[PDB]
Amino acid sequence: MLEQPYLDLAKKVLDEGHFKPDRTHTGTYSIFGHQMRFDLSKGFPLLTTKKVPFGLIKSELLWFLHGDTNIRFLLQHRNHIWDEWAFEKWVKSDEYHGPDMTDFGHRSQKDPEFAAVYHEEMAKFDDRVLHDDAFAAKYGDLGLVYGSQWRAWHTSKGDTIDQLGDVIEQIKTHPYSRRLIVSAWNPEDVPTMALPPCHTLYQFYVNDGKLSLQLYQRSADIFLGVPFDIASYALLTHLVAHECGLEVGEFIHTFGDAHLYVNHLDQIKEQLSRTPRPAPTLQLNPDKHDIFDFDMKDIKLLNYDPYPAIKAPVAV
Amino acid sequence: MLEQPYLDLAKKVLDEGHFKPDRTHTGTYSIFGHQMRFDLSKGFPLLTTKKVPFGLIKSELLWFLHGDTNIRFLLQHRNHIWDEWAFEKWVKSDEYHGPDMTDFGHRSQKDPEFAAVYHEEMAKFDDRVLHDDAFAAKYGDLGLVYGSQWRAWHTSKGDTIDQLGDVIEQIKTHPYSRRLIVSAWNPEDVPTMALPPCHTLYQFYVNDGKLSLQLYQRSADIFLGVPFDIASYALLTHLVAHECGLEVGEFIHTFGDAHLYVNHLDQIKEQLSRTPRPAPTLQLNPDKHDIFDFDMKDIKLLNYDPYPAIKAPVAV
Ligand SMILES: O=c1ccn([C@H]2C[C@H](O)[C@@H](COP(=O)(O)O)O2)c(=O)[nH]1
Ligand SMILES: O=c1ccn([C@H]2C[C@H](O)[C@@H](COP(=O)(O)O)O2)c(=O)[nH]1
Repeated sequence: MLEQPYLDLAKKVLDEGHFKPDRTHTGTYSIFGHQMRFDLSKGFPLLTTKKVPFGLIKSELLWFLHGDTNIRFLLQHRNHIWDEWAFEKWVKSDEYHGPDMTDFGHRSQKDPEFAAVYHEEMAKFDDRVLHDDAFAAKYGDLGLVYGSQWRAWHTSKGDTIDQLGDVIEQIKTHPYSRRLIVSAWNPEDVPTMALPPCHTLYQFYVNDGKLSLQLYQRSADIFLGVPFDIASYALLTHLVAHECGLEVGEFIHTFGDAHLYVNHLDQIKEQLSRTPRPAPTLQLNPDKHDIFDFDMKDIKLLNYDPYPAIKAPVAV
Repeated sequence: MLEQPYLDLAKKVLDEGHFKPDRTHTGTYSIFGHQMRFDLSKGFPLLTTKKVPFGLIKSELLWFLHGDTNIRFLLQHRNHIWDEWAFEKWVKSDEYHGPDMTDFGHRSQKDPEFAAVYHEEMAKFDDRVLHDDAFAAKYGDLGLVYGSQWRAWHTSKGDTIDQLGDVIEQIKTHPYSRRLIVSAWNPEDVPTMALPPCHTLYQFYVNDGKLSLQLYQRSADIFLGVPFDIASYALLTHLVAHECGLEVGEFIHTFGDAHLYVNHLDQIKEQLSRTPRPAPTLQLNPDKHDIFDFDMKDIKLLNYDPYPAIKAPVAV
C-alpha cells in the first residue's frame, strides 16, 4: 500500500524510539534520521487509516504559493491552523484589553471554564481580522512564515527574493540542475522567531520527464503532524510538475527528529490495527497552468474513502 | 563492516542508477534521495577499500572550524583542494598577465603541453599567496565558503553570525533542542556563486549522552567525493562531542542527487571486489577542549591500514 511507509515509521518509533524530553512539557519517543518515499504515480498519499482534512491542506498550501503571510486569507476559508501564533501577538499587545491569556493552550487543557473564556477571546480576534483591515494588517500578519520565506526572502539590501519563482524557472530552463533548492531556514531570524521552520528545506529533481521532490524536516510529530506534512508536499510536487509540464515522480520525506508524544500512544496503536485502503487521486485543472494563481476550485481529490477520524490531544 | 553502507550505495547506483546529464560535460548515473548512517562508536568511517588521505580531511575541516576563508592556510599544509577556485579569480583578473588559461581542467585533460604550462602558472600563484600578503588578501580569499558561512554569516545589517558557535552553546544549555541546525545555503548568494554549497545543511541531536549529526548533501560524487565527505563530517561530529563532553553517536548522511560519473565505472567496480578491513580509530587531545583552537597535532587516526589507492579522472 502507498501509506505503508507512514505506518512503518510509526511502529519503528514505538520500538526503537527512545524517550526524550522536549519544550512542550510532554514526554516524547524520538528517532533521529529517517527517510521514506512515496511513488506519486501510484496515488496521492493522503492517509486512509484516519480521515485527514484535505481542505485545510489545500488552502494552507495555496496561502504559501501566493506569498501571503496574513491570517485573513486562511480565516475566510475556515482554516484556523495558524490562529494561535497571531493571537499571541494580540494578547501580548498594549492595545489588548481583556482576561490574562497567559500560557493558554496549556492553560486550556487544565481549565474548562477558562477555556470557554479563551475560546471567546479568540472568536473576537478572528472576527476583527476578517473585518477590520487595519487590525488585520496590524495583527493578522505573521510576517516571517513560509510564504514570505518561499517568495519574499529579504535580501541584505532591501530587496526580496522569490525562491520558488526562480527555482520553477530553473526547472524549465535547466531540468537537470542539482541546485534546485528552496530554503525556509534563515540564520538571522531563527533566534528571533516564535517557531523556526519545521519544514527546513526541500529539493526538486528531474529525470526521464518525471519530477521528484525531497523534503528535510528537522522536527515532526508522527501522529498529528506527519499526515498533513506528507499531503502539503506531495501536492506541491504535483503543483510544480503541473506548471512545468512534467510527470510526477516521488516525494521523499527525510526527517531529523521524528517524534511521537506519549499522549498519542493509544491512538497511534489503534490506527495501526486498521488496514489501509486504495489511495485517492489528485485532479488538477487542465486549462489553468500557473500554480500561483490557483484557487480551491482547481485541485480535486477523487476517491478518498478514509476510515473514521482519531481524536488526540495536541501537545503543548 | 562499518563502510558497508558506502559500498551498498555504490552498487545501488550501478543498478537503479539512471543516466542523467550534468554541467560537467560527463554523463552520470544518478539517484535521488538516499540515507545511510554510521555508528561512530564502532569506528571512524575512513574507507579501508582505498587509501583516503586523512591529512587533507583534517586540515580542511580545521580551516572551516577557524572561520578562515583564505587559501593561504591550506597551502601551508600542502592542501590544494581549494586551489582551482582561487586560481580562476586570478586568471580572470586584469592584474593577470600570462597564457590564456580558459576552460583549464577540461583543457588540461585534452592538452598535455598546455597542461604543463597551466601547472606552471598555478605553481606561481600558490607561491605568491604563500608569500605576498597583499596578493593573498586579494586573491587567496575565497570569501563565501564554509568557514564564513559556518561562522561569519553576514546579517542584513552589517553584522555577522557565528552559526556553529551558538549551536555548540545551545547543545550545552539545551541538548534536547530540535533546532540545532547550521545552514550553508544562503538564497542571496546562491545565484551569484561559483559553487553553491554541496554540503547544504546539517543537524545535531542529543540523546542518552550521545551526540549524533545528520548532513543533507544536495549533490555528491559517489567515487571521489563521498569518501572525503563522510570523513569531514564523522570527524566534526567527534569534534563537537569532544567539546561538549558528550559521547559520539551516529553520523547520518542524507543525499539529494547522489551520482557516479561514467568515467569512474571501472574504478568503482574494482574497489567493489575488495573486502573491507577493520575500521581505524580516532584519538583527540584529552587536555585541549575548545575545538576552534585545535591544530593538526590534536587529531590522531590510529590503526588505519587501507588498501592501495585508486586513480580516477576528475570530472570537469
Ligand atoms: O505540520 C507540522 C507542524 C509542526 N510540527 C511539529 C514538530 C514538533 O512536534 C513541534 C515543534 O517543536 P520544535 O522542534 O520547534 O521545538 O511542532 C510537525 O511535525 N508538523
Ligand atoms: O566533497 C565534495 C565536493 C563536491 N562534490 C561534487 C558533487 C558534484 O559532483 C559536483 C558539483 O555539481 P553541482 O551540483 O554544483 O552542479 O561536485 C562532492 O560530491 N563532494
